[PDB]
This record gives sequence, C-alpha cells and structure tokens, in this order.
Amino acid sequence: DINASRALANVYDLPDDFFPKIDDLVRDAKDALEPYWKSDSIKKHVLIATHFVDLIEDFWQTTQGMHEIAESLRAVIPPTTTPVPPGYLIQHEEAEEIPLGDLFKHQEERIVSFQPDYPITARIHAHLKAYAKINEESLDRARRLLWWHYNCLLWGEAQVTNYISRLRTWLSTPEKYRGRDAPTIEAITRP
Amino acid sequence: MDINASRALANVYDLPDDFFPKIDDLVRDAKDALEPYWKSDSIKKHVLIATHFVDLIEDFWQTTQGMHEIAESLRAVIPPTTTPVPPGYLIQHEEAEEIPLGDLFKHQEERIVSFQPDYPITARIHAHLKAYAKINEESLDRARRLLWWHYNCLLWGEAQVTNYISRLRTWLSTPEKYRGRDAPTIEAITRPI
Amino acid sequence: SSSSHHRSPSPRK
Amino acid sequence: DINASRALANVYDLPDDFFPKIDDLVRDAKDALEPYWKSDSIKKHVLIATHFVDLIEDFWQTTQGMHEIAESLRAVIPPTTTPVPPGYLIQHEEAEEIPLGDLFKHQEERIVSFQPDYPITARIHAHLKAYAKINEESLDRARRLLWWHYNCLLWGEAQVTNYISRLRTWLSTPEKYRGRDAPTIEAITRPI
Amino acid sequence: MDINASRALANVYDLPDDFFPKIDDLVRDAKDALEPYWKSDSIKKHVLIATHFVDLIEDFWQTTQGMHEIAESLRAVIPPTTTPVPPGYLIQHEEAEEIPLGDLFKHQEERIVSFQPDYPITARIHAHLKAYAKINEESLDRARRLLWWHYNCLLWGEAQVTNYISRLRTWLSTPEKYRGRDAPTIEA
Amino acid sequence: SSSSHHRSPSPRK
Repeated sequence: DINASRALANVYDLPDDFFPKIDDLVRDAKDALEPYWKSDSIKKHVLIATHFVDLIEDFWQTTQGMHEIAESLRAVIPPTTTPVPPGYLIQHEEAEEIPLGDLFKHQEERIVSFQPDYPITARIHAHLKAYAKINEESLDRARRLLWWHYNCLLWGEAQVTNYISRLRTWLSTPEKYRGRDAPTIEAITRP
Repeated sequence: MDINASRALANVYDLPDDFFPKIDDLVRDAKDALEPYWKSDSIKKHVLIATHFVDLIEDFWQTTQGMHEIAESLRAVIPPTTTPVPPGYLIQHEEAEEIPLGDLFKHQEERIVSFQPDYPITARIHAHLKAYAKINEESLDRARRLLWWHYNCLLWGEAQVTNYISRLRTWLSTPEKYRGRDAPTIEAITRPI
Repeated sequence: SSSSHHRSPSPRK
Repeated sequence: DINASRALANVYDLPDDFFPKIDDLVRDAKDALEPYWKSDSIKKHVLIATHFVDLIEDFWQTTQGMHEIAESLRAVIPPTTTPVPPGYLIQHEEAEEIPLGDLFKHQEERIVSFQPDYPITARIHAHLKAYAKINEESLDRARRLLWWHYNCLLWGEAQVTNYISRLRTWLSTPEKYRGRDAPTIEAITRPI
Repeated sequence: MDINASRALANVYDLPDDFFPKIDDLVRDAKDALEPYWKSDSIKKHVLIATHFVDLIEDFWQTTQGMHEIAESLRAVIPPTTTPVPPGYLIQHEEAEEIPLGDLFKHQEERIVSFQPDYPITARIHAHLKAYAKINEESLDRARRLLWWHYNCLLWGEAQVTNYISRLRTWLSTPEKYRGRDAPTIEA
Repeated sequence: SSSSHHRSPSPRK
C-alpha cells in the first residue's frame, strides 16, 4: 500500500533514538509472538517479525564483539601506522557484488593496493571494521523493520501509519510552531 | 508409505550436509527461480521465507568466511606454540541467549582471563574471532538448509518434497549392495497440451 | 497430523 | 513458458560433451528440415533451427581456421615473449557494450597499456585468440540451441524437457544420492 | 503499380548495398523496437528472425572487421614488394560450404602451396585471414539485408514494404533528371 | 501467385 510504503520509508529515515532498547524490543517481540507460534499461524507480520528476531538474536552479539575487538586492536597496533582512509574499504554494494566467500582476498589485495607494506595487526583492524560496517547496517535495517512489523501486529497497519506520519511531520517542523510535546498512539494512553 | 511416518521423517536437519549443493549455485538457482514471484509481487509464504533467508545469507556469509580467514591469518602471527589454545572455556551458540545482546566480548574475555591471565592479546583476539565465527556458521548452516527446503517446496509442493526426502533417508539406511541401480528422485513432469 | 513446523519452517526434531 | 525458460537455462548448463559433434548434428538437422523448407512452413522450431544451421555452416569453419592460424603464428612468435595475460583480452560482455565497429583499436590500446611495446606477431596472436574465444562462445550457444530445437521438433517438446530436467538433476547431485546410470536418450526416443 | 508484378520485382538482394543504413543505427533501432515484443514473449515470425539476426550481427561483425584490420596490419609489415599476393586462388563461400566443418585451413594451405610451395609464413597468414574475412563479410551482408527487411516488415507490413521497394527500384532505374528529387518512402 | 518463401525469409533470385 502507498501509505504503508510512505510510513516504511519515513521509518527507515527516523533519527535512530526513538527506537527502543534492542534488548527489550526483542524480549517483548518473542514474548508476544509466542501464542501465534503455538497456533502455527502464518500471518505476514508474524513471519517477518519471527524471522528478523532470529536474525538479530543470532548476529547482534557477534557484531558488537567485532567492534570491541577492533577497538582493542587499534590500541595495540604500532602508532602512526597511517590508518586506512574512509571509502577505500569494501562496502555493501561491491561486497554483495563479490561472489560468496573469497572476500578476504579482495579486501587484502585492496589494503595492499593502498599500502603494499602494511602490518598484519592493522590489516586485521581494517578488515574487522569493514565487516562490522556491513553487519551493523543490515542489523539496523532489521531492527527498524522489526519494530515496524511488530507495532503493526499489535495495533494495526492503518493505526500505526497514521502515527508515523504525525511523528514525521512534527519531527521535521521547527520547535516554535509544533506545540511542545510529541504525538503518541492515543490507544496506549487512553483510560 | 504411512503419511504420518513419512511426515515425522524427512526433517531437513536430518541430512548429512553433503547433499546440499554449494551455497553459490544454491542461492543462484533460488533467485533465478523465484524472480517470477518477485516481479509479480507475490505474498506466498514460501516465497517470503526464501527471500528473507536469501538476503540473510547474501549479507552475512561473506563476513563469516572473512572472519574465518582473519582467524587463520592471525594464527599465522600469534606466538607459535607459546600459547595453548583453550577449548570449552569459550562459549558456543547455546550460552549465547543467556548473555544479553552486546557485552558478549566482555564475558568472553572474562573467561579467557579466568583461564590464563597472561594470555597474549593476539591469541585472545584469535579465540574471540573463532568463537564468533562458529556462532555465525551454525546459524548460516541452518539458514542454508531452510532455504533449500522452502525453495524445493515452492517448486514441487511440501507433500512431494517431504515424501521425497523420507524415501531418500530410508534409502541411505539401506545397504549399498541392496539399494538397487537407481536413486529416489523428485519427478519434474511436463505433459503436452 | 502434520510435522511440528511451529513457524513456517520445520524445527529440529 | 516458465518451464521453457527453465529448460533453456538447463541446456545452457550442461557438460558440453553431452551434445553430439557439429558435423553429424548439422547433417541430421538438414536431413530432417529439408521437407519443411520445400513445403514452406513457418513453425517456430523450424525457423530457429534453420537459421542456426545457416550460422554454423557459415562461421564454424572460419573460427577453427582462426584457431589453427593462431597456433601457427605461435611457431614464429619470438621466444619467451611473455604471452599476454587475461584481463587484457576483451571478452563477450565488453565486446557487447563497446560500439559495433573498431574493436581492434580497443584491443590494441589494451595490450599496449599492459606492455608499452609489443611485437606485431604476438599482437596478432592475442587478437586472434580473443576473437576466436568470442566466436567459440557464440557457436557453443548456437550448437546447444540447435540440438534443443531439432530434437524438440523430432520428438516433441515435453519429452525433451522432462529428459533435460531429469538429467540436470542427476548431474547436480554429489554422486552419492544420484544413482549408477544417467538418464538415456531412449526416454525421448519412445512415445508416450 | 500492379500487385503480382510488384511482388515479383521485390527482392532485397536487388538493392545497391548503399541505400542500407549504418549497421550500428540499424541494430539500435531493431533492439528498441523488439524490446516490447521481447518482454511480451511473442512468437511472431518476424520477431524471431530479427532477434536471431541481431544476435548474429552484434557477435560476428566486430570480429569480422577486426580480422580485416589485422590482415591490413600484417600486409603493412609483410615483405613489402616481394611475395606477390595470390589472385583468386583463395576460396569463397560457394566452395567453403563443401569442405567439412573442421579442416578449411588444410585446404587453404593446399591451395597456397599449390600456387607456390616456397611461400612465407606471414604472407600465408595474411592470405588466410583475408579469405576468412571475405567469407564472413558475404554472410554478414546477407544477414544485414534480412534484418532490415524483417524489421521494416514488422514495423509497417509486407504488402506495404514490397510495394514500396518496387517503387524504389522503378525510381532508381529512371534518369536523375526526370525522376523525383527524392526517393519514395513507406506509407505514402 | 505469391513468391512463397523458400525458407522462412525471402531468398535470392
């Protein structure tokens, strides 16, 4: 639907701070999709949510670990080693262009193409950074889509896409003519 | 073929991992065969499932293989035979759910230190990377299996796919001498008009 | 009398 | 038909030894098509098959002669001249995207970008190898399509499709869940 | 003017080989006009034949012209005056269609050594390439003419294109003074 | 009366 796609894109663009803590998001999603699991239902939102939940719950911890590893490695690489410039590393598009696997060799020939003589301790840092970038992009997209599909399953597509729009508008406008407080789904707060 | 038994068998995970084709041509044929439903904007269950798993693989398999290769290149650098590799102390997929999302490296290095306080930073990195790569590889194997399953189902029906795998397993469990001179397949018929 | 495909796919035995 | 597209892809994906030799293929294709020519029919398979036969009869000889001329120039090339590596040899997709005319100049600038000065003989050798590669790709596609349409004409389309699917599946299995005998042409030979 | 005579005069191969358009423009126009029927997955006679000829044209022509320029370079760096080229001994398509599809090169070598058994390797190569170029060029000219024919037939119609071509020839025959400044067109 | 195409297209004279 056109309004649904509008809300979906506006979600994709959202400021990343209104999305709740991923931990509680996942906990509530896998606590609220349990009944449909027991009932074997196959609704669209149910499928997408119970799949992105598995994806996140499987690949978020390792990505955060990779980031921590890269941050620990930056401290131990020898100093003034001329860090790799941003944009030269393999990104998502050329990555998915590369066939499955055989990407480490491409990153390696790329890092040597910029600096033939580069310590392995920093080649590893660059590789980890470039991998975690892709992982985090995909996982953020998944988090967003999960929040959307889940809140839609809870309240209704045509009741959440009339909140995404109000929020987008109030969020673009400047502060003076937009009241003082943001809009919420009155069904949450109504006595 | 007692339909109940046939259904209770033929669970995808009951496959030796040699039957599935390579990931490359697997995803290739999956895309080339589900593109019609994509362009026609289908909503079918199996289509959705194959699409999700295809995106998952296409996004994360590259990075998992890269992490394996990084573990290798790093083992090529670690102090040789100066650091006994600790098994078991590292956490596999099962204990992952208990750990909150994020702060996994915290627990991992905490255990590594409880094992060897003087553990060199580099071998520490290698252990972390190998553990994470195993965690991802298990789930990617699962996703590959489910993708093959949902794809062959989209093609030939779950009633026929589960009836085929069932026959395949009870064939593999039949001695190579008395199996016969044929293998159970899935018929792909096209009668004329 | 189907298999225990709780979600759309089939889970472990 | 989606099944026809599947069959075309399957044909494009085959071991390249399952097909018969060009000589006998063209022989029996003409021997089975001549009557439709004399009767002035326009069946799709007839059209495609006769056009592909004309193509092959017109270009396979020249392609093979080109290969042999390359192998003969390799006897006069100065020794240990470092034959050009791939990547500096234009392939089919680049040949398709580059304008219809003046392909030799692009190949020349590419080989000189690889090595600034390069002997005329080895230049010729590389040019011929690339051109013959392109022609061979095209003629392989043509041979496959010709066998497909000719056997489709002589034994219907459905049976050929069934056989092709069965055989491609038999080939795409890891030798352990396959059998001990590949599906044989008798399948389409017989009626149904 | 009259239908039977117009139908018996119309034969693409009667054209002067210059009224035809440029190959690249022709191919571009044919591709752009077939794209719709392609996506519709039709089975029309003209569509099939035209797409086949277009594929042939975009794959062979490039290698054909390439071969020509290669032979030209070899002649430029051949023994300049010595080793005069063999006139007419080279085989054309009418003969090449007879030899098996494997060993045209052997028969060409036989012809060359028959004319002269003491002939340099590079001149040998240049001659072989020139002959192959002539063969492929004849075939590609036929292909171009058939492509133009079927393209315009698909666009307008065979009844119209035939009558049109008939008028074109009857205008080429007339003298430049008493003919029209311009040649006719389709849909007149 | 029509020039029946020997092959699918129009051949030479």
